[PDB]
Amino acid sequence: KAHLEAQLKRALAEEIQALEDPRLFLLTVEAVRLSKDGSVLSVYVEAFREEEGALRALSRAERRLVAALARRVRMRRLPRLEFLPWRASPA
Repeated sequence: KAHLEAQLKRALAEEIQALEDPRLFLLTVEAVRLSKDGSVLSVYVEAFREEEGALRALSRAERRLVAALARRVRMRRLPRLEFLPWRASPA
């Protein structure tokens, strides 16, 4: 039932920017994977240009981002979130 990775992909995409960093621009969500126990999520973020602030700032802003997911999805237990470099998949 860890396909609500689909709901997190939908909702986390919109919450993006929140993130306003001119050196990285728009932060895109390429994919989301959620563990079988619905406890952890991995967010494969997509961007045109890497910037330090939008890398590490995503991890600093994780608690706030989870709070926004909570509100958007109305889950009892929001998965812990980690951000992974977009792609680096060919595009």
